[PDB]
Amino acid sequence: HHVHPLPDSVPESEDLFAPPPRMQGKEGRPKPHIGPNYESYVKEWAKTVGPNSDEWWAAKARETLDWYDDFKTVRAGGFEHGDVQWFPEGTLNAAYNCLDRHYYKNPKKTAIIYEADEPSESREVSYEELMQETCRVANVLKSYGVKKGDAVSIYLPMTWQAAAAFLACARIGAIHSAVFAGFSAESLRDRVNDCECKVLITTDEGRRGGKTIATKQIVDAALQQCPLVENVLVLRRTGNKVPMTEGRDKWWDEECAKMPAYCPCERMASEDPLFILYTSGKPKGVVHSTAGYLLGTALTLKYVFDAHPDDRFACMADIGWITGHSYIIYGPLANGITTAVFESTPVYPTPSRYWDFVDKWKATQLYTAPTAIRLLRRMGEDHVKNHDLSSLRVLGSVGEPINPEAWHWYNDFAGKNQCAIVDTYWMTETGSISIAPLPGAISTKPGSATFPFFGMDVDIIDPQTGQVLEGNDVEGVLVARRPWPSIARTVYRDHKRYLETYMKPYPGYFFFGDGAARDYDGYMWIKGRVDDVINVSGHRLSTAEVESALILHKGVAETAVVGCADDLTGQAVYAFVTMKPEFDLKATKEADLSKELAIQVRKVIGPFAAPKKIYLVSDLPKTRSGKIMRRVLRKIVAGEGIADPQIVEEVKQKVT
Amino acid sequence: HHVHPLPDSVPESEDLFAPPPRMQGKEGRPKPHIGPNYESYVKEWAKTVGPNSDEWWAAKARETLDWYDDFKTVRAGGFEHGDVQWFPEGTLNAAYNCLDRHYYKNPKKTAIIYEADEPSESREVSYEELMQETCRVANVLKSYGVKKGDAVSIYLPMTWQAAAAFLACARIGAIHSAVFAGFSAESLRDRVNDCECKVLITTDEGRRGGKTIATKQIVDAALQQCPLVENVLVLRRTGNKVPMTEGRDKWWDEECAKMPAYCPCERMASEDPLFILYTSGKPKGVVHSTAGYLLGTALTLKYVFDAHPDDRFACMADIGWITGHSYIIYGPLANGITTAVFESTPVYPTPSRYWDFVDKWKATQLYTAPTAIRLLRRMGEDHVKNHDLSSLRVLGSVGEPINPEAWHWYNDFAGKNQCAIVDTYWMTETGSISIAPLPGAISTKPGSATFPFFGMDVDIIDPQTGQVLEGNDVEGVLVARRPWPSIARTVYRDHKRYLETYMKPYPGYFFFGDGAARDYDGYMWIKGRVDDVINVSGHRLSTAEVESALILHKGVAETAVVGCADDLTGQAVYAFVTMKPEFDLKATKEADLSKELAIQVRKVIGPFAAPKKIYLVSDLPKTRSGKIMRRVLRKIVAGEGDQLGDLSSIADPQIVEEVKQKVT
Amino acid sequence: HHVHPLPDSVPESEDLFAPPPRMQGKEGRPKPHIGPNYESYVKEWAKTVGPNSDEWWAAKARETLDWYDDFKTVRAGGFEHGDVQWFPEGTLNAAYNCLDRHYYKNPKKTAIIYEADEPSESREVSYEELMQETCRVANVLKSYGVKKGDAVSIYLPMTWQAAAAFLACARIGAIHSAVFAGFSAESLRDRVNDCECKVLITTDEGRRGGKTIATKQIVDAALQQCPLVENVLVLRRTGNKVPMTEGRDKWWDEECAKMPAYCPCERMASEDPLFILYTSGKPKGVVHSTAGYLLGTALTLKYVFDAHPDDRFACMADIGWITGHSYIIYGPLANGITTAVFESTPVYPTPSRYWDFVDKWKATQLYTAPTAIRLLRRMGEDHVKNHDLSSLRVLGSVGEPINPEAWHWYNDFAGKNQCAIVDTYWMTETGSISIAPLPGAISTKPGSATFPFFGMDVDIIDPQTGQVLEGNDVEGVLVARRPWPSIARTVYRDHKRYLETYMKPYPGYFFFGDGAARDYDGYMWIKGRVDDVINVSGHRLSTAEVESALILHKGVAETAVVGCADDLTGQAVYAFVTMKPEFDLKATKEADLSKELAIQVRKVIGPFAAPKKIYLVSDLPKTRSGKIMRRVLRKIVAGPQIVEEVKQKVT
Ligand SMILES: Nc1ncnc2c1ncn2[C@@H]1O[C@H](COP(=O)(O)OC2CC2)[C@@H](O)[C@H]1O
Ligand SMILES: Nc1ncnc2c1ncn2[C@@H]1O[C@H](COP(=O)(O)OC2CC2)[C@@H](O)[C@H]1O
Repeated sequence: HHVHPLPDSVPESEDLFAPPPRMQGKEGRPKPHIGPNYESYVKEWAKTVGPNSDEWWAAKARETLDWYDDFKTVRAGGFEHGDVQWFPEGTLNAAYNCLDRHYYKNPKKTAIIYEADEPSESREVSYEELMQETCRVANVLKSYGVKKGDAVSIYLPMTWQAAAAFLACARIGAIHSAVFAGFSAESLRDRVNDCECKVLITTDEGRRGGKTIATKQIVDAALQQCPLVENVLVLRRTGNKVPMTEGRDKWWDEECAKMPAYCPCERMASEDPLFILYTSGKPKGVVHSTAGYLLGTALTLKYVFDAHPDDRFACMADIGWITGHSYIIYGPLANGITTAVFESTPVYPTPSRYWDFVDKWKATQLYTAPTAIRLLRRMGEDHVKNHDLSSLRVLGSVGEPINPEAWHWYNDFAGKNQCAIVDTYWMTETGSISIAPLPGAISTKPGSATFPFFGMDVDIIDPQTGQVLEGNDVEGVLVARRPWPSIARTVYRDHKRYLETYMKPYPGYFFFGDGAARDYDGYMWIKGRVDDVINVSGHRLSTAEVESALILHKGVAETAVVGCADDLTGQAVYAFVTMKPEFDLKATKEADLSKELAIQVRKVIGPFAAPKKIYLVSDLPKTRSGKIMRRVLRKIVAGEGIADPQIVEEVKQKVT
Repeated sequence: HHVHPLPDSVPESEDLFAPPPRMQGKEGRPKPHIGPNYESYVKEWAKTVGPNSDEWWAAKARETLDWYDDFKTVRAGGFEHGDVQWFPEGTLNAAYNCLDRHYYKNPKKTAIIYEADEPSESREVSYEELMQETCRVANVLKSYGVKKGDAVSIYLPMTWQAAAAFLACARIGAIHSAVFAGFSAESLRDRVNDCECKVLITTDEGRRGGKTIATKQIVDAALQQCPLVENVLVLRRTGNKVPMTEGRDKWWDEECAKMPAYCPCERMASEDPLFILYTSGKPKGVVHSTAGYLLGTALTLKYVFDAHPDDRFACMADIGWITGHSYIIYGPLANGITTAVFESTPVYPTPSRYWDFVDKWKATQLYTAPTAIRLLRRMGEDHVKNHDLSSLRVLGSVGEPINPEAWHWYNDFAGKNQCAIVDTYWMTETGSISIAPLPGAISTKPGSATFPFFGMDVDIIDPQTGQVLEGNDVEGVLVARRPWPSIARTVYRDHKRYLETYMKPYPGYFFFGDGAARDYDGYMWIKGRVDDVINVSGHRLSTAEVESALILHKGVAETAVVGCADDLTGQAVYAFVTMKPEFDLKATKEADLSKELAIQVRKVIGPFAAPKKIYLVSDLPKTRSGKIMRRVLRKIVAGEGDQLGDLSSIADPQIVEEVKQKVT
Repeated sequence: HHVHPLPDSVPESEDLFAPPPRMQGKEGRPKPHIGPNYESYVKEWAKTVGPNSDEWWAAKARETLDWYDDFKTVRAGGFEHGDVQWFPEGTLNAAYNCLDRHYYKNPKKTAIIYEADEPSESREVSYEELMQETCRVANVLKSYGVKKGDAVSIYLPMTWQAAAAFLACARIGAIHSAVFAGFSAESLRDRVNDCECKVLITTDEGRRGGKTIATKQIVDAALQQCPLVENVLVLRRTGNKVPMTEGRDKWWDEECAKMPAYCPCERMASEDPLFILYTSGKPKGVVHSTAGYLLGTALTLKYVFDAHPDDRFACMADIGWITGHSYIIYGPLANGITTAVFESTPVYPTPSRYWDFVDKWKATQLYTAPTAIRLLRRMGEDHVKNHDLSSLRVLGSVGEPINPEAWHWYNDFAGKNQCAIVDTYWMTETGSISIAPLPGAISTKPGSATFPFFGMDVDIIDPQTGQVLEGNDVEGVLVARRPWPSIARTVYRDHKRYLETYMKPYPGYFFFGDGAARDYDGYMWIKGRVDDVINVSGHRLSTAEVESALILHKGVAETAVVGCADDLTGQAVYAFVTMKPEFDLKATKEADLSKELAIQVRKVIGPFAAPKKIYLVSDLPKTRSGKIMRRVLRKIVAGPQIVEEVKQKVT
């Protein structure tokens, strides 16, 4: 076979992990909605794609959501000009489907488990409390003149009120634009100005990992260049002395005390914009409609994680990420279950924090990024070994390919080999999970996204010819043939960039921008960004298979390989390797470590995949979501031309 | 028994007035919807409360109102945090339920009987005319940029166009804030600024009691401190020269002439705010939603007054009062009947005006306040005795406890002992009538509100312990157990004050602020405000029983007793008595009359209730709705005159100076 | 008989044209919705009028349109106070019924045949393309802050994007106010200021008949006196170097490139205003609601022209005219057929342009004005004789009474005596066609509108007594007894003028302002405006019969007769006659020609109708819609370059 699984230390015959007993309906656990085998997944999946799927999507839309006005058409439009339409005639409100309809049925059921930065301050927020807080904020926004269609910037840390600020905007038909708390004043400025918002919601200070986020300090600097912002709502999170501008700035609690605890729901057309979300050139504000996005997040959350009514979904991401949008707030609350708002880091107070949380609340699912798993892997298994963690049934990975080493560490310790691992592939532009194994039906492989989700008709294209590589054992670029409900509708006031980025390069398709491969079993392998691909002497090297090989060597915590122009091979491979903090870098020779890694790569991939130069760095350039910034490293090693900015100075200094 | 009826001259066994013949389906009168006995009221009432009442309330809302979008949930929310919800998902429009759907069935039926200040200028306003006037005003407001959710101030006298200005706001989804015509410039300013309205509706002048109300003069003075008001629509009521500011002020007739006579109805969510109404500390803007309030006003009117399609309802109150909101405009027009807009006073041209009106239009119900009833008692029965008044079937009282003396004068002369008397207890914050006898089912008692209305689950609480006084013959503070559709939703931009006033003092309940008593027959007695109670040597005195005792003495027209701290008795009783203007002044010594009143109180209540000092004054401090301002007298008779409020919009503000001068 | 047909050279017994074979269901043509005789038209019409007609109107509204929310009441209000209501409770969107529901059914079906000024640049615009363009413009408007109820001025030539600009406004609930491209800056200014619009849509330049319309040049002059206009969207139609005002003016293509190709449809109540249209004293902004107007245009287009799904409707009018509003955009697109946007004149490149167009696209109906018919009649029959034109089934005339001479030229050459001729009478204030023959059921007469459309119960009133002239063979002023769905709802911010013009003069009726006559056959004859009537010695002379008489004399191309105060006859007749440019007036003495025309009128009408003085002019004062401006001539004999010529001759 030509397409090979990501390098792993386990033999392939022992590397097929079928759904465990917890995902089989045993141990008193809920039977999965999809099961018990791969055919059972395809039987349902094939109903959701092709030109005969309209009846299926219409039925699901009416089952999943509560509509004020029914729709007549199911789908319309296409990629060509960016006129995607789903359920155009229907009306609904997101805050109603995420709050009201569950409050009316069981008001005391916990909507949010608020895990505070300090574990002792954690508490449960019922649907009643969240609904009342949401309605108060909505009335405050109306009193500020916020109208349906106006943009509202949210600059909030991971306190539970962030969901109230999200859903308050959705309740009145406003368009919220959430920005990671802790972004620089310049980054926040650009996103406030691009959405042309007149109202901004923030805190006095944020608390993550025992560190203070000077939110109001940053907002003041940014708004010195944001003339359109007239009202700033400041949530009193810490109570520390922070500057306040009289007239413009008002306290969250004081404003909400003047407002009623109920607010009517604005009846939104399906294609009314629900939110703007800028991704970390110019800031790209991905715009999502209402009904399609909500339906997508609801069904993926229900099917990709096998959600059941009493479950407690624990997504540890930040709401500044689409993962937080879709699988902390909208997805979980749409289905009417409990969701987790994690305010701290995975290592505060100690690297046992994740597992202290899981056993404290009896979390039934855990959702996080590969970068977090690698962080916990390099801290020691003592922090996980002595935990129960039996409430869990599904563990999810999102943001990047998951190295088989991290995959196993996730599977072995967090799941105790009794949880299904769902490597969920998707994008901010996809709205909901696009490719992931259904935990109760699909047998997994370390690092494989497996098979596409409902409504996702994906294929592999030759990047040069542009034609479909039919069959298995093929490698190329991933594309989608048909629109899906939760697909992004535009880029805010830059629809030209929306079409040129995803619709022009391969006409007739959606262009994810990812290299993909379909091995001989039909499993989809998403091996990294197309821009990250390295072509050594006519050999397409993907960063996932190379980095997966490097982590197989003892002591390695994280790696990142980029491409640079080479005299002989056209393009050569350069590697950045982060060793575990408890490595004896003095005992193992630096040059010897490079040779050991080089031979390691040669053994599992091929002679061509060996790095030509290796760089030792304390950490890698990373976004706030956890993605490795390979483009940044690539330009640095080329001479032409976000979590910890100090890594940039270290990388360029080590370049010489 | 411990709980005793309000002082009356009739024994209790001869003081129970069963439903009269007119309310029995006889004398060619419509058979009541509820009857014939008390059991028939309980059988239906029990469907409206308890955990099985959604089935009843859902049916009534859908049968009573026309909805643009149906609702899914019946009720939700509660008192605790002030998130009351009724029919959340439904959409509707008030102006549609009060105008359009009746215009479509019989456009020529009289919607408003306009009783002008001068009787000769009275005329009938059909539903067609009222709808066209409303749609024109709505289009004028739309042309001013008024959007759904915007506030509009109404400063209009009791001319028939006032209903058009109300329903025009409701038609476009705006929130009208009506202020009594004649309020001082300072009082109007504060209410115009508090609702943050940008448009003001007013007249050039108002006409009541043959005197000119310089409305536009007052509006001009107030608007120098109301910067948010950009457009003022002036109704030409008298036509006298009044200042007009070009651009800001434009004439009603001219503006409406540029607009079509139909306007689309904004589809309002059930919980969208319908109106703000400031009640006479800081101005308290009581906010009401749409569907709950509309349903409440409609059902109370249909059941408390036994409304039938052809009836002609005559509420003489002013639209600046919640009684006018609910039982002049919204209540009556929703039910599709005729309602009265009375522009004059009860004594202009003469104290026979009320009864001339009833016999001219053949009014079938009359609704007014005790202050007006006592006033007519004090003018002479020659002005009422020689009237027919046989069209009437139900007489209503609202605003304060009804004195057994006034109740009888109401029953004897206005009704000729052939009308059922409905003592309707409620508040601006309740939206619709809370406690009242159903005329065709309940036998009344002088001064008793009798039994609570549908959807009202009320109880008696000990004000200290906070526990329910179960059973009969109990006395305490009135509370409600469950929300009711028409309950106020908030105080405009002061939801904290809303919760602290009605929801915090007795958590889990609504606190009316009224002392109440449930006698041994189950009848409820609302004996006055809790703030007005006087505790003489640990004995709780309610202002109703004391003033009812005083009114039992011949010659008494009106009284008002307040409390003052006493060294020995803790609190002592002080009385303010307004005797008829033609009493034996100078002939009967002031000191001689004071002793007679004190002994009368000692004879019917007890020695502790005897006033220690009595003050004779020409009138009492009163609001424009007719409530006696006992807080003013209490603070004045306690040396707190410097700490009084904005007593400028009082019915007669000069009476305040008389009380403080009469300090000794 | 007292009521006589308009002067024609054909005998009356040879002047009744029954539905031709193409309109009878033969030759592979669709069965007409109404047929085959007059009784079939009356049988259906009686359901649409009277106090039991709600059942019919409810069914049509629900079958014809797609509603977001259903209605309960059918009709309400009346003429008295101007509170007409139709389907008050229902919601819908015009852009949805004209674009979305057809895009969802067949996106590639051609919505607009765009006939460019140069024939070689013509192309088909599919429903998909038109919908995408509309949604982009709608999103551009929303980004400008345009809200439901805001007015938007449209100053666009006859390029296909004009429909996109119309429907974009309708999509978001805005009220579009279209103004003829080429109107002076003063006329544009007055109409822009009266609607208080915040946004204006125009082109850099327009092209009609090979000439440049400096649209943006005119806009600049007008906006120097239009304070409320903040944003101007300029469509690059020609691309010529034109001034642009930074900030205020932005390009259509550039703005639309920033927007998605879909936009949600605003859910409009039936009586929400759809558009303002000023008619060419002070400018009169006629306002139309949504559901009534849309339903009216749909049914008249379906029945007056016997529209069928695959038909290709060719209305050559301009969208600045109500004919363009109702029977270029709304009518056809609502019914989901193909419509024509004709950008040129009927004589560019040659007077065969109309007929070259018909055979190129195989148009199934043609709709135009008498002013266009008369122009081509005087250009030579060689340009029409040698064309196929067999795709046509119905030819329509609109704007003014159709002279029997032009009527025959229409039927003889353009129709080849195989098309039904529909003389459609209505006004901007009626919304849709009021009186017209149903082509598959009614036998026509040259110059007669025949019978009123469904829902139109019209009558004749004696202009003096004010009483109804019941029966046939009656002549007077035309009025309507009951409101009809598409009736105009008001005049923008002048409901007083609206009531005084149409509702006050004859209370209880709608006053069209036209002299009318109902002959012994029940046929209705619209003989001209009441203001144009001439009372010679107590004889009511209508301009149609007098001008029809003048056109019966050979060499006459167009005429216009006005009234004059006379000492003896009370009112005297003055005639303005336009002879063909290739007439040798130098050979024929002026006085000789006048006597021949004067006697001609004496022969066909009577001695009293003879003009007292006849004036020879190259052309007549005309609007852009084609109506003859008789008021101009009337005051001229008392105390666009044609005005200078007319005043000099009478001296
Ligand atoms: N399961 C996965 N396997 C391999 N690669 C993955 C996977 N999930 C994400 N990615 C990478 O992250 C981008 C998305 O990031 P984004 O923040 O836009 O959306 C985030 C996902 C919510 C993908 O385009 C790709 O490059
Ligand atoms: N039948 C009654 N018996 C005894 N007291 C009554 C009665 N009606 C009103 N009140 C007093 O008036 C306040 C409300 O006045 P408001 O103007 O807000 O509402 C007015 C009533 C529409 C009550 O709280 C109470 O103190």
